[PDB]
Amino acid sequence: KTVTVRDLVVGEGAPKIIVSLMGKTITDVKSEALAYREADFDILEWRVDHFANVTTAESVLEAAGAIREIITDKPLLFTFRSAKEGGEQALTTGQYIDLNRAAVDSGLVDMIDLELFTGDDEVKATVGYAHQHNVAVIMSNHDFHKTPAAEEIVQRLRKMQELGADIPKIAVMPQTKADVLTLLTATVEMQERYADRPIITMSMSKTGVISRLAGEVFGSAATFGAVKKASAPGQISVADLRTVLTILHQA
Amino acid sequence: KTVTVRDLVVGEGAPKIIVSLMGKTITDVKSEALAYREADFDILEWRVDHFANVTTAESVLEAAGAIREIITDKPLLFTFRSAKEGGEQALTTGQYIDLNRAAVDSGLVDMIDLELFTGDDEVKATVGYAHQHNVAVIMSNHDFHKTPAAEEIVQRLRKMQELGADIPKIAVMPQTKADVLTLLTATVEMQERYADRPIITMSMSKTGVISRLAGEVFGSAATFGAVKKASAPGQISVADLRTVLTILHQA
Ligand SMILES: O=C(O)C1=C[C@@H](O)[C@@H](O)[C@H](O)C1
Ligand SMILES: O=C(O)C1=C[C@@H](O)[C@@H](O)[C@H](O)C1
Ligand SMILES: [Zn+2]
Ligand SMILES: [Zn+2]
Ligand SMILES: [Zn+2]
Repeated sequence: KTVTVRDLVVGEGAPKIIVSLMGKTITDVKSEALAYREADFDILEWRVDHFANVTTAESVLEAAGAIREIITDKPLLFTFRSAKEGGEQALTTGQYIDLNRAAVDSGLVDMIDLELFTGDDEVKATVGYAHQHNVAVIMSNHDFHKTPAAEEIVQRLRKMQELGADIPKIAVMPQTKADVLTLLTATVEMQERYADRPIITMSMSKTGVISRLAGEVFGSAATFGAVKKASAPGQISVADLRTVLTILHQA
Repeated sequence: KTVTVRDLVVGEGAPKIIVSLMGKTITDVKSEALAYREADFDILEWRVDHFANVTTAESVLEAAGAIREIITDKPLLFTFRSAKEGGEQALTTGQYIDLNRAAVDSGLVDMIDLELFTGDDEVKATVGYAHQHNVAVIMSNHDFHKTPAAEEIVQRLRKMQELGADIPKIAVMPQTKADVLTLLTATVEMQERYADRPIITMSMSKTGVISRLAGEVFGSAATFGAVKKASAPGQISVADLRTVLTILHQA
């Protein structure tokens, strides 16, 4: 029901805060890490798609090591967000899978992100590989154009569980206020019908910001905040995020 | 359309904060007003149903005057909540109308609360009477045990507009998380399709707390908070409420 990554217990208490580190070079990654020591979050997501030398394994490994040397007490989530799903760069399926396998091999990351629509066989294999190294998997899906029907959102989260995700995650784009409620409904329905582990959901953009602030009642276990710049539309500053989460938790 | 009550413009910007004052005697009322004086809220609601011998109009008017002497810069809302709607006591329809008209006549109150289910003839005439004296009307309905279907919530809010309410208000109790989303759905449908004035909606208890915070995005113009140290589930202190409402407004 819960997922423990280094003493952090996800799926219990107030929603956990994830922030994304985005750096093009190892120098930028180190500088950003140093700046992120001055923020209050629970999980550090390294957005590897922002890293220019992603196709050079040694460079990626060096950067992950550098982050770990600076940010020593926060779980590290390795995420290459594909351009197909709103990220900064496209890779072939093989390159993407091999990149995540290399992250797992490094022993420097606590979690990897795998995109649900990468391919079932590849996802299953990579989940197994991660698990044999005690690395957790956040499985992800995005719709940057619309909000699918609640039932479709629920079935995608359910499939993520079937594929072995430790934490299913979905982000959708509202076109109307009603779409924000559709995302919250899907979160509630997934919780009561299928979830046997934590899930993360969000409705993007300013229109959907309430979904990033109210996950405790509806069933989203974590939420993203912005340190200096948002890594997806709709994130608010991390200190304000903790403030709201705490107020709601004690309400 | 907005509703202006002494400089306060309801229906524009972040939702407004209403606090409720309860006292049995003029001494209780003075003590509470002194305690509330420095708190950060927008409208002071006096819950007259908690006051003793309300059928003695003169004692009620003396208490209203006492409040106005202490709280000089906040709009004052006069609310007799009937027992049938979760209040402390009952009055005949005639006594209730006379009490509210006496409040209008005093010049001490900026708004009165009229319950939708009081009866159409009496309500509409008293709305006219209040308007004749430049007193705004919040028309209210409450269900402390359950949440009506979204369609019924919308119907009630539409009827309040039809009867001439300046601000339709509904508060309902969720039994499930889905009930909270039902209340938000009704708020969105009402505000986007039928509303031509500010509306106030709320889902009670801790489960419904989102409804006190998301007024700007779903269409509720005000929320209720606590001044008092000790509060109830779902009720947020006014300082914390202002903090969250501002964070959402500035997101
Ligand atoms: O909606 C969000 O806040 C995000 C979703 C994921 O794609 C993350 O990888 C991204 O960095 C932030
Ligand atoms: O739940 C609350 O905090 C309240 C809501 C409104 O009905 C107010 O009229 C009532 O006095 C208190
Ligand atoms: Zn190995
Ligand atoms: Zn007159
Ligand atoms: Zn009942």
